[PDB]
Amino acid sequence: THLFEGVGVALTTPFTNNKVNLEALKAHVNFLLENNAQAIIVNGTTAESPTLTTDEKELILKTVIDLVDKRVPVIAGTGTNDTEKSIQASIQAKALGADAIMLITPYYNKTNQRGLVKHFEAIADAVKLPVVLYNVPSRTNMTIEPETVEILSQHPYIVALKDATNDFEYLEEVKKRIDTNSFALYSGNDDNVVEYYQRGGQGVISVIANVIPKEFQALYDAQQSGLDIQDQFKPIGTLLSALSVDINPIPIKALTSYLGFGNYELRLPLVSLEDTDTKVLREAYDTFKAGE
Amino acid sequence: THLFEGVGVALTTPFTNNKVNLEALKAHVNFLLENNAQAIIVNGTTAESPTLTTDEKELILKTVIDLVDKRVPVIAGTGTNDTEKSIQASIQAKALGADAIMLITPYYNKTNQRGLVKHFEAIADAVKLPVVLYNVPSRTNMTIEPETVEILSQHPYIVALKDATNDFEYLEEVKKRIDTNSFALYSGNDDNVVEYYQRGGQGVISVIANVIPKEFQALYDAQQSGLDIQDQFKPIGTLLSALSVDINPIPIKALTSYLGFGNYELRLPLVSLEDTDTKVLREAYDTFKAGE
Ligand SMILES: [Cl-]
Ligand SMILES: [Cl-]
Repeated sequence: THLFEGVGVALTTPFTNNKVNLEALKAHVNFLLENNAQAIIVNGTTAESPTLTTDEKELILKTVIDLVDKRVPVIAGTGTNDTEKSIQASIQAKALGADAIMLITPYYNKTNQRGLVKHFEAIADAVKLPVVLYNVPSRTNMTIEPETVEILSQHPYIVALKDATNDFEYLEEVKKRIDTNSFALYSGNDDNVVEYYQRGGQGVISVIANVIPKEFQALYDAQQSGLDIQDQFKPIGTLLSALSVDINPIPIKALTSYLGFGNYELRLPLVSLEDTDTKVLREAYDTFKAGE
Repeated sequence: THLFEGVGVALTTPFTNNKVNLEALKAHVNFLLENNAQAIIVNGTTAESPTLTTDEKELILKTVIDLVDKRVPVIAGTGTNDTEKSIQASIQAKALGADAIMLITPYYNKTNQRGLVKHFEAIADAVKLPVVLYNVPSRTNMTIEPETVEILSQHPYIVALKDATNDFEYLEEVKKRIDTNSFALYSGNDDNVVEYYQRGGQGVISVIANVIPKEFQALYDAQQSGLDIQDQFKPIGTLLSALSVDINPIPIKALTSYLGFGNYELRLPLVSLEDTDTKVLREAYDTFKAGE
């Protein structure tokens, strides 16, 4: 059984005075649950994981696990570019009660495909918990080659790929090598979901679902029920275009804060949008909501 | 007024049974000093900094600082994609006696140009020690735009750039905006030094200088004296082509181990070359040394 199908949320971290705001975190998670999120991915890219302390990550994860209490899978981003540290974090996430972990490829150091196999298999072996691989070449400058995905999919605990390649030839090459019944493919790019779903993907791990979880999940459910969703996607597409103004999560946090979840604060080296851009983006959100 | 000119070494970390081998580290540093290295860059990309523990980094740095004892600048790689942690590491590097620190741009999270300014200035402000910026888009998928280099060069403690863009139009744009007397431009790609020196660069921070420091420094000194160094570079170019077989430092550690510094071991997620490739690269090194 897949961990989930449809829209998983790449959960943001709410800050107030550069401190994780647990009240806002809980309120945000409650909002996502109420609006049909299918999974919560915690301490990932959108959570600003590179700038969180270990104590913050563990606190956030435990808070989300306890609040969700089995309503949807809670998937802990634990992977870094250091295999040993990834092992430690993964084991601790399991101990806290995570349903799965997510492991990005290395970055900055990178590695070759043999190294990817050793890295991911070592962490999967240690944790003995479902593992979602995460491939995002735009951030890592490396990839999980389709042959490598095939090898990894045979590992008993490696069960899915968050595929942010935005490359549909890659998708087809992966599909011909894996079994979709036991190895899920989740888009890691909100922009491509219409085609990703049409081409047999299992869902998405989404940035924009932080603020429009209901509408974004409705897209998946609509196509699952046999609707065409090209027209339904259009206004979401317009909002995603507005969201492209800067590097995620700089823009999305303009919207989570707008909805009352934390202040509009990013931790260095990230920075907030300047006021004019913040206003335009919030107006785009308002326009989207008005148009429904 | 520059920390150094010519060849700085992007120092490797010698491992024996996955433990930093201090005896090999000291032997390697002594070899570099004996063979005209102009600076030693410690705990950078080539050192496998992403997989080293903080205790290991500090031990390595103190060991190098104490051994070198002011013979050449010891430049501590302390920058990460977390500004706060970069501040702590930089302050500690200063306390240990580093002459300068090196700060890569963020990666994985990345940031925008305003974020770069905040990130680098925050660390520079805290450490009050010469700072070498490090731009390597092939590992970070971001850059330090020429206008940003200009802004940063005005900071009293930001004194140089390790430029691994391999973009000579970029170099010319940077040169137009900075004062060469007070802001040094070091190549971060061994392959381009002939053109880099002739376009007015101050040197290189070098991977291949881990094993041929004397020959690589001789290029810089040769061109300094007014000689054209294109033909002199040719055999080094051939060795560099052999070194391109995999992602640094996977190949260079085949050669440092061959010279007796430490075993041929990389820490995960990196892996060693397979035996056939190890043999070919070592043969290329021997061919180069023969050929002198
Ligand atoms: Cl939030
Ligand atoms: Cl070494």
